[PDB]
Amino acid sequence: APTATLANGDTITGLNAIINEAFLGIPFAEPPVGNLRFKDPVPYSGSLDGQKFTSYGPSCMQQNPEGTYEENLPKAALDLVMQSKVFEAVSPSSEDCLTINVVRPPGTKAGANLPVMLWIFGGGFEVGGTSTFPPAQMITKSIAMGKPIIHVSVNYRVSSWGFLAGDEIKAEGSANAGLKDQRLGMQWVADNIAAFGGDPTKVTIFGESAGSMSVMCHILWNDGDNTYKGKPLFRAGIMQSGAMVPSDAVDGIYGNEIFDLLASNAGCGSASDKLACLRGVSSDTLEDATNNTPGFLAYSSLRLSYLPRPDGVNITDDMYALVREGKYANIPVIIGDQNDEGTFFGTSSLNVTTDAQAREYFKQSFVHASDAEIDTLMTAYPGDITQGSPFDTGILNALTPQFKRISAVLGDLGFTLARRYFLNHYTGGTKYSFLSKQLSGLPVLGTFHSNDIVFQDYLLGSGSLIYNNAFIAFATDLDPNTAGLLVKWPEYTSSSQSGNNLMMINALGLYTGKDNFRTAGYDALFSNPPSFFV
Ligand SMILES: *[C@@H]1O[C@H](CO)[C@@H](O[C@@H]2O[C@H](CO)[C@@H](O)[C@H](O)[C@H]2NC(C)=O)[C@H](O)[C@H]1NC(C)=O
Ligand SMILES: *S(=O)(=O)CCCCCCCCCCCC
Ligand SMILES: *S(=O)(=O)CCCCCCCCCCCC
Ligand SMILES: *[C@@H]1O[C@H](CO)[C@@H](O)[C@H](O)[C@H]1NC(C)=O
Ligand SMILES: [Ca+2]
Ligand SMILES: [Ca+2]
Repeated sequence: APTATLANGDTITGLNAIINEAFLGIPFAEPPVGNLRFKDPVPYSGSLDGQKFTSYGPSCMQQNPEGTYEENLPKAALDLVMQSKVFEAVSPSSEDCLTINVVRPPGTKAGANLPVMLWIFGGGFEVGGTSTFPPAQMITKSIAMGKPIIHVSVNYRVSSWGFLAGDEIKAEGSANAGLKDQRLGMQWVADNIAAFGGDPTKVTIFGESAGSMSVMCHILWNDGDNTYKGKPLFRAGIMQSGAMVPSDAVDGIYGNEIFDLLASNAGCGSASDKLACLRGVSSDTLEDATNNTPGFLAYSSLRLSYLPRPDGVNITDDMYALVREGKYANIPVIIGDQNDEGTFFGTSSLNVTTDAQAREYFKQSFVHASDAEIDTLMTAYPGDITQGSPFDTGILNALTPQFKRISAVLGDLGFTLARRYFLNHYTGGTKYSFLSKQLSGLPVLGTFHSNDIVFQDYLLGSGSLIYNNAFIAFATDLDPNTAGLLVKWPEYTSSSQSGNNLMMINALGLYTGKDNFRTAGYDALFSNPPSFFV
């Protein structure tokens, strides 16, 4: 029923979901299999003429989040579930996974020129797929707002498949493959979205957690040059939990350590050219080898095995330096956080219970930090349980004497204070920032990471006003205030500005606040950002 004629004259068919029209599973690149493994994506050559695109394709290979070189119950249990024939059926993955999805309001036609919202999924740069993020809620609300948009989602390679690093990858020019996947998708949107009814000049990119940091990397890509065929690939971006990535170069110490471990795991330890050896192992072997490197829920936690790393070519330097140096696209942006980002991640080191153990965990996590720096971090983030995350919970949630403390650090460095740093330096365009406390009172976790996905794609809640409405108005008019919410959203210029600069969300609704919390931690962490890089 629904139809579109692509740029190359190919005419495809979609699905009429009644409440929207969807074209799912459209291939945008040649399958990154065999010798194309770990390499930049290759534009899709082929004919889609006469093809129907009515279901999501498989996601790229996924990493066991509890994966690790050690052996334990959580790992064994997860692999059990993961390789189960039922899981493989309801949730299929493959190395051939580079597909793109387009979902629009019913009745949309070529030339409608609707604003486009390109979604980049999260998942710690190690798991993830586009199928788990329904556009229906965002789409329906846009229609009801008189501000219809087109939702575009793109599959990208995660884990070893898309973020392998080291000297060989570096020498080959194959760094950040997964980010290049997202980049190609953008180019595809620029070339073909008009046929679906969208306006290529009105693309807003957005993502959550790893997807959010990805948006940041796109702002920083090619020193800020975001053009394609003489025109920018996007007019704005929305960052849901996550700013710059605090990581060393692709051929740094941890990037190389991981590469070597994976190579040994695959049985390529003796190879002169480990990279070509890795291209030759079967998918199974490669999957096994990767699940034997640390996953993000394992003890290593947020000191990720796979993530974006500066390569000196597309991400030319330390990402914090690129922001201080002004090497970014000049676009209006929305960037926010959930109050307790680190509590889910803090559950990974619950065998750390004394300050002595905390000091060593931090020392293991941040190899570049000096003792004095570690001392400052531990003064700035005290053992006092009433000081940790879930914030403002007093003596509650004391899983261990160090849980709330570790959770406070991880969340701040990884997301919340990192956002403040960006905001205090970015002069590219108008800035709007939010902080959600929607789930205050939720035991153990508080307003934890990714809860915004629920209220954006699944359930309706006070937060949806921001996650759908406010985000829709921004994608359409470049100002969230066009949404007509009762609380006006103030522009953010600096964390030192007088007057409220944060949109805030609680269980009942919205209100405004100041982004002046935990200044001691901010300087402990950001006086010299590279001291805390992974
Ligand atoms: C908490 O558990 C972790 C994970 O098992 C311990 O770290 C492992 O310890 C073994 C034995 O010393 C090492 O061979 C592994 O390399 C460690 N794993 C990682 C991922 O580093 C850690 O020592 C425990 N911490 C405490 C304070 O008991
Ligand atoms: S992150 O780990 O990438 C996002 C994880 C979100 C998982 C939520 C788990 C919540 C457990 C309690 C649910 C109560 C309904
Ligand atoms: S999200 O997809 O739920 C989580 C994204 C994790 C990003 C981690 C980036 C590295 C953080 C380093 C500081 C903590 C050691
Ligand atoms: C990466 O950098 C090189 C050098 O600037 C450039 O030719 C190439 O087009 C960039 N790749 C992407 C995907 O932008
Ligand atoms: Ca090596
Ligand atoms: Ca500039």
